Amino acid sequence: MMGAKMAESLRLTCLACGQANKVPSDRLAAGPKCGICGAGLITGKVAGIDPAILARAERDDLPLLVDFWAPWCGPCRQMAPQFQAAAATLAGQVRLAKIDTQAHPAVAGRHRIQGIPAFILFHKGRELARAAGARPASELVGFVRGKLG
Amino acid sequence: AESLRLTCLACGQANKVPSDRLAAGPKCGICGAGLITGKVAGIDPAILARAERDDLPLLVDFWAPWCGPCRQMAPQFQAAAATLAGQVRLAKIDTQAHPAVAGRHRIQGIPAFILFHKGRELARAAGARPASELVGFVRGKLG
Ligand SMILES: [Zn+2]
Ligand SMILES: [Zn+2]
Ligand SMILES: [Zn+2]
Repeated sequence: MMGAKMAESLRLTCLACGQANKVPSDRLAAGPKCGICGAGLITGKVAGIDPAILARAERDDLPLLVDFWAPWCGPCRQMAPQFQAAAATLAGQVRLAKIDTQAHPAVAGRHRIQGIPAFILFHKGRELARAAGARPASELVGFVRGKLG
Repeated sequence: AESLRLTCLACGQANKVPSDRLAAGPKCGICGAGLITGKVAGIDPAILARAERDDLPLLVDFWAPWCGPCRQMAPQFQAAAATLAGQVRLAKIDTQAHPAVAGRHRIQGIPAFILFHKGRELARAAGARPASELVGFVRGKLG
């Protein structure tokens, strides 16, 4: 009879292979890696993900912010570097990902995507908020932090 | 609120868990397996022997893959496990793979369910049923 391990952890989907991983709440800054494919789970970077990974990632214990974008759209192209800067800023608090709605045509209907770039904030399988239209990194960070508060 | 002895259904190790934190995803301090998963663990006779004695009720599906009603019952037993998460832990044991366990539990027909708590048999049922019915039965035996 020994004590059980009671340290809180967060369910994170690996954005590279889709594996459900558990990360100690105190190791968010330790560069944890997926136990299956080795990909960093909290990189502060933007992963381009597919519809299967997206459906899994929406259910995570750490908030997920997704840029629904398409390369033919000028504002989406301009937004890409802004979204990368937001990711660096939000590293450890929110994970950022993007999904090309031209490459993956069924995702738009599933999330009632309207104008693009569209940003949806997910947490534990719920959509917390959304915004659409290109904007500076800091404005998006502010919007996100406001919704998490 | 009290502390509960739970058998790790993976490693067999006796773990102590506060009763108020059963939803906190406690892990076996040896092997690291989640102790309260809300899922069905396929266990062996050694682990079963220990887990019968736990402070949280344990419901065991005695099954075999050759049995059509058992195959049908499997996803119903998984549904029951989700519903009962934190109240009752669910496990199954393959009586074909482990051919002595059924005799040792006076099991005839399968699927058969035995509800254990602190080394006592609380209840027994035999034959496939919907998840809602099994959950209802088990909850009734616990109050
Ligand atoms: Zn991975
Ligand atoms: Zn263990
Ligand atoms: Zn027994």
